[PDB]
Amino acid sequence: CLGTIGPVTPLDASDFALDIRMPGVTPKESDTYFCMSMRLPVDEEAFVIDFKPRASMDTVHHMLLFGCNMPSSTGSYWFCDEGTCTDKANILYAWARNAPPTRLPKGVGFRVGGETGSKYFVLQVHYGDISAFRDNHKDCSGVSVHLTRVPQPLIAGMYLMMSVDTVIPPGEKVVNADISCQYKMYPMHVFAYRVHTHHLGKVVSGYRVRNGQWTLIGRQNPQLPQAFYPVEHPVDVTFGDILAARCVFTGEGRTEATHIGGTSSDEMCNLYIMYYMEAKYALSFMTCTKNVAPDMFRTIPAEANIP
Ligand SMILES: [Cu+2]
Ligand SMILES: [Cu+2]
Ligand code: NA
Ligand code: NA
Ligand code: NA
Ligand code: NA
Ligand code: NI
Repeated sequence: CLGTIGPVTPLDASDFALDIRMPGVTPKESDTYFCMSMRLPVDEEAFVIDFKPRASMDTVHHMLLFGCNMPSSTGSYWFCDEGTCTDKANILYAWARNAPPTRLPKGVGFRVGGETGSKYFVLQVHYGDISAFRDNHKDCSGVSVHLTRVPQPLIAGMYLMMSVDTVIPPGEKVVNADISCQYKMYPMHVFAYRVHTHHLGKVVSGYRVRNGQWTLIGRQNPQLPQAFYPVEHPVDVTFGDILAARCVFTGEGRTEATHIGGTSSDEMCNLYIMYYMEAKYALSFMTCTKNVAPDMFRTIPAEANIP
């Protein structure tokens, strides 16, 4: 816990570290999601060029940091059952125990603040085993974020791919959630990926399709720590390519149909593609919910079907 010196640490003339911590929380039941927000100190446009995790190695499972203009609650801390942000939450950072977080390359920063950038950070901390709190303890875990107002030559962004209409029948052995959009912006370069799914998902796979050629971006089992994993060969996606993604679900162990939604008993098929772009061509966020080329999913690498 910080104390009398507050959450802002000045680094030089135009740099500062902003500590985003929990306000000394104490959970009640096993598996709890706490969320809290931080207005940015600056109104001027700024660049998040670094994150440092400040979490206890014996109690925290995962951490998530978002940028949005309308956080879910105004309270000091809240339960993320009430969601994270009313508007679209732009994910900036993830932390996992078993997955050592990769760093942002130098000259690459998330554009925040200003006219159009995010006005708030929302921190989400998952406390798995509460039995690690023999007493009240009072926990102030969170993220330290490096801000600079020096324009970065490369701007980081997120290309989010998600399913909306996926319906998983009870006991059905395999249900695919296919997603596809054509890319219509300037080149992006993918360097990290994150997959998200609930308890029913078996595998999530992301590709770039160019002239009918499937180029792997990320392939992960979603039941493993859902951190940001680095891409092996850095992939460029350019005007004309089709981004395709498939989550493989199963309906086994369910009495009723499962669809896409917020609750634990609902499902999700998310692939977060963290890219970078030349600052002057850059846009911070892109989204695909469509499946514009379903016929294309015929020539999908078989590897995207087996676990
Ligand atoms: Cu977790
Ligand atoms: Cu979810
Ligand atoms: Na730093
Ligand atoms: Na939630
Ligand atoms: Na919208
Ligand atoms: Na189940
Ligand atoms: Ni390139």
